[PDB]
Amino acid sequence: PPYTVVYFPVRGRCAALRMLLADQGQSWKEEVVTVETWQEGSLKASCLYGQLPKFQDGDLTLYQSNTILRHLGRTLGLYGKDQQEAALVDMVNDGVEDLRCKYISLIVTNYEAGKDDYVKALPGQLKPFETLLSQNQGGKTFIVGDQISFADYNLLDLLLIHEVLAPGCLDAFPLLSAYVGRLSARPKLKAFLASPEYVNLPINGNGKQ
Amino acid sequence: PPYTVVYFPVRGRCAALRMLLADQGQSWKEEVVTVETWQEGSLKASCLYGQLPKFQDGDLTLYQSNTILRHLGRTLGLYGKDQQEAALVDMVNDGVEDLRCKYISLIVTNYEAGKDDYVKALPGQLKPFETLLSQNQGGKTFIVGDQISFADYNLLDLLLIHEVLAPGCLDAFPLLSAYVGRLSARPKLKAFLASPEYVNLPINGNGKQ
Ligand SMILES: N[C@H](CCC(=O)N[C@@H](CS)C(=O)NCC(=O)O)C(=O)O
Ligand SMILES: N[C@H](CCC(=O)N[C@@H](CS)C(=O)NCC(=O)O)C(=O)O
Ligand SMILES: C=C(CC)C(=O)c1ccc(OCC(=O)O)c(Cl)c1Cl
Ligand SMILES: C=C(CC)C(=O)c1ccc(OCC(=O)O)c(Cl)c1Cl
Ligand SMILES: [Ca+2]
Ligand SMILES: [Ca+2]
Ligand SMILES: [Ca+2]
Ligand SMILES: [Ca+2]
Ligand SMILES: [Ca+2]
Ligand SMILES: [Ca+2]
Repeated sequence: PPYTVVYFPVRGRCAALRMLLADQGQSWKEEVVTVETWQEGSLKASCLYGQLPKFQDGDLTLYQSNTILRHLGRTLGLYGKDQQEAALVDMVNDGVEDLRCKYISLIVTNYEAGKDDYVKALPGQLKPFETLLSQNQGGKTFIVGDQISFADYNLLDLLLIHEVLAPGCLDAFPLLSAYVGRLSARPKLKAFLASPEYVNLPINGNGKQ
Repeated sequence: PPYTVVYFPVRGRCAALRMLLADQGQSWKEEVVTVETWQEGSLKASCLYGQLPKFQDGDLTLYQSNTILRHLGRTLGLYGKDQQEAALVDMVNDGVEDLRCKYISLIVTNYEAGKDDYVKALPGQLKPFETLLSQNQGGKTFIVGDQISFADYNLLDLLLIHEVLAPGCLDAFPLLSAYVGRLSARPKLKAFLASPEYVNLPINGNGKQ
């Protein structure tokens, strides 16, 4: 620290890392980039891959939302107990990323025509995470092992936004459903999720969810 | 170990982890899945996310190409010298993955109509990695720090397939151009890249490159 998040005024790809920081009792600054500022081009030209989020951790500048999550995971001890658990954490996170990419593609490029197909496909996309829970202490703790990892925050966000996209998509998955409630009830995360800094942001940039 | 790679008969998303293993003096088994076996459904239904590669490391079963890379990076010590370098390695790898996804989309969904636009955009997509090299010991070592990392193998693969797609795309990037020659000349990697194991597989599954 100090931590600074540089992003558009949306939840988007910063939603998980923010929940992680909040739940872990961390402070951070939000630096907001508007569409009009971004379009000027100067900040963009300055970004490693021409994209946001950009994250500052003291004198470390990072790009890439999953790099930020892994960095915070490593430095705050949210990466499993073992090298083997570490591997499982990554496997979960990469799964979350794949589905997030499909979600973003729908939202940004094909919402109206694509939604029906996406929703029909959704149970089979959610099922792997229910299966992972079923294989770890009866679904009663976390996605990997017996402590929270960065993948938990990422998966929680993915599940939250899919309940907005498709209300009741978790009803067929008792472990995922209970998991969402149990993690959302963690006191620091509960407060953050109720706070204007979360509540008063849209999920995406184009008005769709 | 022992290591097993379960994949289609292509370089694809196993190309980097295979270079990594060969370069590190590791042996592994290739278990080949044909289009016909895959279409039968049994193996696919058994895969965590319904996809390949699948990787065995002794009694550990992994899915997700970047999970496998990070696992090998972690267990073989190809993950930077400290936590800050680990973050930089992830940042590189996540950048490589974004471009790989764009490349795969071109190849699979839009080769004929998309190639011109893709190739025009290519220098802007390659420049960040030239910049990273320029910022690390004048480009003379590795993408991050002074030791090879899993992201080096993934980046080298990305550069190799783009030279096939767009011959001469690296001519404007002297550090990237030299980096490709230098890593490819590493003795164990050199031998692997010249071997039937590599040479006799197509890059992708649809006859395009
Ligand atoms: N690989 C992604 C990239 C982030 C990304 O897609 N950024 C978008 C908003 S979430 C963006 O900056 N688009 C603006 C532009 O490309 O000009 C990550 O995980 O951070
Ligand atoms: N997230 C990817 C996914 C792998 C993937 O897209 N697999 C393709 C071949 S490279 C596949 O198994 N397609 C068959 C199918 O979906 O049925 C990874 O990094 O491993
Ligand atoms: C957040 C996104 C997906 C999670 C995204 O793709 C995105 C892209 C461009 C954006 O504006 C900048 C512009 O000039 O359009 C905004 Cl606000 C967003 Cl949210
Ligand atoms: C990444 C890929 C290549 C650029 C890819 O998606 C892919 C998908 C299906 C495939 O066949 C199996 C089948 O019958 O679907 C194969 Cl061989 C590949 Cl390589
Ligand atoms: Ca704050
Ligand atoms: Ca912990
Ligand atoms: Ca319910
Ligand atoms: Ca029901
Ligand atoms: Ca090393
Ligand atoms: Ca040249």
